[PDB]
Amino acid sequence: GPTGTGESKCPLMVKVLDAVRGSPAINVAVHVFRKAADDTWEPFASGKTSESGELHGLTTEEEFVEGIYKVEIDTKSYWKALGISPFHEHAEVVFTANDSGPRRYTIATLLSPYSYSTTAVVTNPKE
Amino acid sequence: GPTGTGESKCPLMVKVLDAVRGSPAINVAVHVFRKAADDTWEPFASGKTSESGELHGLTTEEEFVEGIYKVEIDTKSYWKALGISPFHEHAEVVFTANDSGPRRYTIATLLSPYSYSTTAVVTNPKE
Amino acid sequence: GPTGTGESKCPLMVKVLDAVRGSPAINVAVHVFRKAADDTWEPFASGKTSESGELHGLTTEEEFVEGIYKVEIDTKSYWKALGISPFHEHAEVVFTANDSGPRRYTIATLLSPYSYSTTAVVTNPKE
Amino acid sequence: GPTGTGESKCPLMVKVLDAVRGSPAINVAVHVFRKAADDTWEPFASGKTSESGELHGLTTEEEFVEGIYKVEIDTKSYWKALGISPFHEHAEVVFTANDSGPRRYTIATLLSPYSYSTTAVVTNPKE
Repeated sequence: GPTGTGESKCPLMVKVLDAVRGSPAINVAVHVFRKAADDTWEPFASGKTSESGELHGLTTEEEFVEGIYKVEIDTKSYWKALGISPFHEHAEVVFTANDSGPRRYTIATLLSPYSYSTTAVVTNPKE
Repeated sequence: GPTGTGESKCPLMVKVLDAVRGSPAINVAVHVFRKAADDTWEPFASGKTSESGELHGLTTEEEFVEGIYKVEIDTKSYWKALGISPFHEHAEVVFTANDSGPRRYTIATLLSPYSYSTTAVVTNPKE
Repeated sequence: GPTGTGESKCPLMVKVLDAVRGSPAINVAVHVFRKAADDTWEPFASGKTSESGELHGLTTEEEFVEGIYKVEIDTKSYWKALGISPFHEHAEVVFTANDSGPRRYTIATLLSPYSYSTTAVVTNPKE
Repeated sequence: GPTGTGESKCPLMVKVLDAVRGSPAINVAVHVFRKAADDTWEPFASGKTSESGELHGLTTEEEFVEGIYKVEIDTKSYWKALGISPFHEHAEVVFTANDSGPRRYTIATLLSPYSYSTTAVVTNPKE
């Protein structure tokens, strides 16, 4: 499996599932951005989901400081490849990372052509 | 104001949506059961969703006494008629109704071939 | 039949539900943007959900031309007012509208503190 | 972590998530049934979700033959423990296992007090 700008202890993991085929959503492009000082989105990390529909190694604990992050999932390209016309241009998830709460962030997203559900699982101690 | 096997203030409404087509789920069979004194499921009401994906008139305030109800949605027939072999046999929703007085219940379900989401909206009579 | 910054045949409706309370999400701020010629997001319409968790009258058929729209839902304010610190900053829905003629769009979103599901219902004008 | 009536190659895995707390749903009771010849549900396996919100070792490949299965999740007890009043009595998932399709079944369910989403991921070659 590929990675990102941080194959180490994994503070941020992305998982994408397909609700039409009941499978991992493979080779979906994912871009991560950090909100900058000027209220702009700064490229942060990116990759393509693996065979298991996951993306790890996006970052390291050292680099993943408190701030606002955006995860963008290119859902439109995914459906087009399957020959299904989708509604959304992409799926976006925007959240604050706080040092206070748990330390590992899993963003899981379930895709259908006209709908998506996204959830966050935030946990401590490795897993 | 009650009636008795029709539709009061419309105490029980079912709404079904299709996440693949981005439309109401039309002509979906719905069966409702009530838990009997003997712990068995007794037939309570049935119908099919309309062109708007809604099912009203299942019951009346008078007939819809306190109890445990099961709303069964025939999702399998729905997908097969579209040419898709789905994962689930049906979607079932089981809940206690009216145990603190009469309420109006909306059961909304979003359908995908390998996934479904169901939510309830409960309100306190009067308009 | 069109108008121009009001509500046609009601081409754009937003509905927000609360999965924690089993009720409409009331007084939720919604902002809509349209992608400008210069690739920037231009303010298009705004409002707050009603007691039924709906927002109508954002636009008219005449004003709602072909384009890429972004519906931003202020979920964070909603949860904080309930005493809950949620995960997301907001929920955003991005879609191309009317690129094959005028359509009516319903954007329905179900909210949980760490999760949300969004679906679109698209219909072909006339009643 | 506990198991069931089959800690071996894992043909059926259950995962439960909490949408209010953004965590694994721990110590949730799960009962699995197989539809018998008389149209009755036969106890098949059971357990409690682990710290990661998962249940493995429910069965073995030898025992998991084609047929209709029901997974019942005691969601009501889970919310009561948290001091939250829930809508549903439990969450039920009913599906056919077919030797034809993929061989590993993951049933993932996301819980809120008034809503749940369930999806199936069906895959081949181990993971």
